Order: sequence, then C-alpha cells, then structure tokens
Amino acid sequence: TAHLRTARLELTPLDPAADARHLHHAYGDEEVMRWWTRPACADPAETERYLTSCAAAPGARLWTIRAPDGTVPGMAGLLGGTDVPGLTWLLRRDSWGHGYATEAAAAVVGHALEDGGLDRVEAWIEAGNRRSLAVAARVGLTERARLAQHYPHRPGPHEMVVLGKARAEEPLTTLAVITELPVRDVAATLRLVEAALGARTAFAIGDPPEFAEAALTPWSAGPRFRLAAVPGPGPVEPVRLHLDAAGTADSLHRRAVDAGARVDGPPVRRPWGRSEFVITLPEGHELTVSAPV
Amino acid sequence: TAHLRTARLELTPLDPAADARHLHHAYGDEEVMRWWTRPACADPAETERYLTSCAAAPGARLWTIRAPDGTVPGMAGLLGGTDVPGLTWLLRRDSWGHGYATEAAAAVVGHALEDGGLDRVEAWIEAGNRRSLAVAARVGLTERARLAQHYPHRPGPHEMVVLGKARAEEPLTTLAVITELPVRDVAATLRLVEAALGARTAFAIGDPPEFAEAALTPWSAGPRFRLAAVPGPGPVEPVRLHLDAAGTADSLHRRAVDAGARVDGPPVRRPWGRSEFVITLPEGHELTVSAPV
Ligand SMILES: CC(C)(COP(=O)(O)OP(=O)(O)OC[C@H]1O[C@@H](n2cnc3c(N)ncnc32)[C@H](O)[C@@H]1OP(=O)(O)O)[C@@H](O)C(=O)NCCC(=O)NCCS
Ligand SMILES: CC(C)(COP(=O)(O)OP(=O)(O)OC[C@H]1O[C@@H](n2cnc3c(N)ncnc32)[C@H](O)[C@@H]1OP(=O)(O)O)[C@@H](O)C(=O)NCCC(=O)NCCS
Repeated sequence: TAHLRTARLELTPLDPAADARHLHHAYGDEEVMRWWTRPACADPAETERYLTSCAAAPGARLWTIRAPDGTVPGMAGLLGGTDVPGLTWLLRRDSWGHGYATEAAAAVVGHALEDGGLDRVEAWIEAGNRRSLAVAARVGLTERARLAQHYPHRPGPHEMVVLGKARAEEPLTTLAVITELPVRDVAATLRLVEAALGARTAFAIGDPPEFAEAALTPWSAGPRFRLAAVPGPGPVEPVRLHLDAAGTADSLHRRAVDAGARVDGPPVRRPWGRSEFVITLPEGHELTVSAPV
Repeated sequence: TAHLRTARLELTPLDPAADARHLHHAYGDEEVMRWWTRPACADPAETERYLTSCAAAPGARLWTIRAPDGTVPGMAGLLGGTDVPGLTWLLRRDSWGHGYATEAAAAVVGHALEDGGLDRVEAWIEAGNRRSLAVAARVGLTERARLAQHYPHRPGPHEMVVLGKARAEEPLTTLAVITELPVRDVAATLRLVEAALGARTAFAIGDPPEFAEAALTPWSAGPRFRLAAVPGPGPVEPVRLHLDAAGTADSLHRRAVDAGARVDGPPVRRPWGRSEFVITLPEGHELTVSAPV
C-alpha cells in the first residue's frame, strides 16, 4: 500500500473508519449507487462496513481521492480478488464535471501498469453508464468484449462492457470466431434461429440458400455463426455451441419454445452462476443458451 | 423525401446540381476528406457526379444543411443499401465548431428512428476520428462493436468503430458464441493454439484436461472456444471455424507456421476483402484465419 499524487489530487490508501465519513457522500447517494453492484449504503456506519470488506479483498488496492481544496470527491482503485486487474471508481454527484475521476482513475491505471507491475487493467462498466464509459475512454480503456451480469438487488440482469488497457497491446489479435454449422436446410435453419434466437441473416448465398450467416445481433459486427448446406443422404454429427446471452433465462427460453424450437429446458440453474437450456437443431447441433439468470 | 427543421438549421433533400457548388467546399477539401471513404473531389463537377451517385443509392436519404446565416456548412444523412441503417455527415473546415454536425446528425437520427420507421441507425467512425466520434457520442450513439476496414486509396487497413442507437430495445441478445471442438488431446491442443493462435488457457477441468477453454484474447471476455476430449475413431465431421483477425495475414501466417501448426499454405486474397490461410487441426477441424490484408 503506497501513495499516489497527481497534477491536482493525492490518492491515499483507503481507511474504512477514517474515510467512511466522506465516502458515504457517494455510497449513500441513490443517484450515484444507481450503478453499483449493490444498493446505496444506509448509514456511514454501513458504508464503513462495506469499505472494510472491499479492502479485505485479496490484492485490492483502493485509494481515497483527496481534491485540491481540502475535500474528498470519492474513491478510486483496483478491485482485489481478481486474477486480472479490475478498476473501480465513483464520486459524489458534485465532484462530477471536474475531471477528477478521469485524473484519479488515470492515476490508478498509470500506476498499475508500471510500478504496480501489472500487464494490463480492466474496467467492467454497464452499457448505460455513459458518464463512466466516458471516464474509461479518456483513461485509454477500450472495449475488449461484453458479458451479461445480474445484481441480486436488481430486478433483472444487465450488459457489462469489458474495457481494458495493456502496458503494450498485442500487434495481432482475433476479433471474433464465426463457426460453421453443416445444416440440411439452410433456408429453414435461418427461419428457425431468426425466431428462436432472434438472429437475423447477415447474408444468404443461393436460392434456396446454400450458405448464410446468422447475426445473433442487430449490429453490423458481433456474435454470429454461418450455415453450410450439406448432402448425404446422411445427416451429420452434432456441433455444440455455447451462447452467453443477455436477459433472463426463461424470457429467452420462452422465446425458443414459441419459435417452435426443440428445447431441452426449462432453464436449469448451474453452480457456475448462470441459468441455461439447450436448443437442439434437427441436424443434432446443440446450442446451449446461458444467461446470468 | 421530406424536410428537416431544427433549432437553427434547415435540412433539405440533397440536390446534386444545386448543392454541388457549396458542398464541394468539403468534398474538395483534403483536410475534410482525410477520414472519408474516397479521396477529395477534384472539381465541383466531380463532387456533383459523386453526389448524384450517393443519392442514387438504395435508401440514401441525404439532406443539405442550411445554417441560420444563409450559409451551407455541410451535408448530413442516411446512407443507402447498408442493410443496417447507416449515418453520414461532414462539414467544410470553416463550418467546424458550431455544433452543426451534432444538431443536424441528431436531426437525421431523431427522424430516422421515428417517422422514418427505422429500428436503429449505425455510424462507422474510424478510431482516430475523435471529432466525429465526439458528434456521434453527442447524438446518443454508443459503441456496439469494432471491425477492421481498408480503403483502396489508403496504404493500409484501419480500425472502424461501429456506434449505434436503437429506437427499439432488444432486451435479449447473444453476447458471445463459444464453439466446442471435440479434440482427441485437449492438453496438447491447448499447447498448439497457445503458440499458433496466441490463445491463453482459462479452463482445465480434469487431469489430464478433458475440457478446457482457449481464450484467443488476453481479456476476460472475448473470442475463445472450448476443447472437449473425444476418443474412438472420431471425430468424423471436422469443425469449421472462421477467425476474423487484426494485423497482416502473412504476419499471422508466420506465427502459425513457426508454431508448427499445419497450414494449407501462404495467405491467399479472397474476393470479399480479406486475405486468409487455414490451419488444420490434427483431428481435422479447420481454422481459417482471415485478416483485412
Ligand atoms: C463515473 C462518475 C464518478 C462520474 O465521473 P466524473 O468525475 O463526473 O466525470 P469526470 O468529471 O471524470 O469527466 C470530466 C468532465 O469535466 C471536464 N474536465 C475538466 N477537467 C478535466 C480534466 N482534467 N480531465 C478530463 N476532463 C476534465 C470534461 O469536459 C469532462 O466532460 P464533461 O465536462 O462534459 O462532464 C459517476 O457517474 C458515478 O459515480 N458512477 C457510479 C460508479 C460506476 O458506475 N462505475 C462504473 C463501474 S466501475
Ligand atoms: C463532420 C464533423 C466531424 C464536424 O466536427 P465539428 O465541426 O467539430 O462538429 P460540430 O460542428 O457539432 O462541432 C461542435 C463544436 O462546436 C461547439 N459549439 C459552438 N457553438 C455551439 C452551439 N450554438 N451549439 C452547440 N455546439 C456549439 C461545441 O461546443 C463543439 O466544441 P468542439 O469543437 O470542441 O467539439 C467534421 O469534423 C468533418 O467533416 N469530419 C470529416 C468527415 C468525418 O469525420 N466523417 C465521419 C464518418 S461518418
């Protein structure tokens, strides 16, 4: 545990009992916590309770931001318990619009990549937290992927954006993997997935189509797989695909069912945290739909 | 084709012959066309030729922006064909800094998602185009993905940022597809990809590995695939995976070769704009590595 000083601020190792007082200014704020992993803190005493817990986290370097005018805008640091550098930050609704979070985060990052001896850092930010993704982008964190999450106090799951910055980026990197499913009737498989997985055909070659691409998203680039028509008169040999989704399991499940897809659900909860059900294509392929809940 | 009216500007359906004169102020400007798809127009006549072509495009709904000062700062509108609604905009250098592009783009978008009857719009902006990424951010467009592109007049490829706004709200969507490769020797397959594709391990259930996950990226969430141990005279049907990569094809080619992987030979340029080579796994699975060049 060390100290960090920037061109304005001075980050100091968080002290639950000492900082719980100023920090509650953010943790007890609903508009600021309307973005955290749990609901806002009730009392500075509970905030204290929380704080001490976070520091406990193995390898959790957290600092209390101390602003240029004897004030404490908030917290910024690295989540411990991670097997790959996590970034955390939040300010009181007022310290907003000063570039504190950006400067404090950039500070923690800068430190982390060098003297901290990390090969890179990550920041998981919800899709709607524009103010946060803003901080992250300024700091040099770019989108590396995405994953669905679910906070217990939350009525439903949500989409997290995984942004990261490396000491030095890899010159080469695979942007995506598009797997091919040898299907008996492409034209039909497309109609199926378009309703069972809400996919859309990225493109269809042939009439009827003998090769196509199903975009599991409504956006140009993103998760998808291709469909290659096959002969026989044999069938094939099942391919297995795991689809990590966003949204409730049963919501998705209900989608699969309705579309008339052959399902091996309802959603069954699994010890690794997600709930799932398996769609089985006429040809035998098995698309496991996994969701946070 | 209708009219757009804003809290300052008035967007009017583009008129190649009428507006080509003013708009050439941008298309003829090299500093303004630096991020464009094509090089600047030599003459207001070429710009007119260019402009009519643009309008000809399928669903190309373009408007000439008219500023509250009897001036024409630039153009803004929706590109045609795209499939996934597209966004365009550019201003003459002298018209920069007045919030014109933001207002006019936010106009075209606001319109496009309602009375236009579109379910969403997308804007592909190069990573470097900070000034445009700024407008996009302001209009409410968020990063949905990224892809590598390559303009002819460009000496090389470049990163494209796909931002977007959905009038809709598809709650369910796939965040990733992780395919399973029935491999005879998991422990070793990991070694291979490890060096040939630069994969990283993450899973390793069983001793020795009977199921694993090869993260083709250093980042928590991202492209990857699973390895499932399979005995008997199988598999009989090899899996086909298409990996869209970043970097030059040969560069990647060398890696796979060096790694000692079995490649079908040097990178061949394909009609769809990528150069690729295939790695063939001992069990028959075919990994096609595709790069923009
Ligand atoms: C993230 C959060 C703290 C806000 O960050 P923020 O401090 O208000 O954003 P910054 O103040 O860091 O951004 C600086 C802004 O001020 C200006 N600014 C002034 N000085 C600046 C400087 N030195 N550097 C950068 N920007 C500066 C910029 O123009 C910038 O954009 P804006 O003016 O339009 O707001 C707040 O949304 C929050 O509490 N979120 C909950 C926590 C969370 O969800 N985290 C994500 C998961 S870890
Ligand atoms: C089209 C584009 C990017 C224009 O950028 P711009 O001129 O900065 O966009 P605006 O006109 O909305 O600029 C807004 C600026 O004016 C300011 N402004 C001044 N008066 C304003 C007013 N009354 N209302 C709103 N904003 C105002 C804003 O605060 C903002 O400050 P900033 O320059 O630091 O961002 C332009 O730079 C361009 O032609 N680029 C080349 C083509 C291209 O980038 N294409 C992208 C692929 S689609």
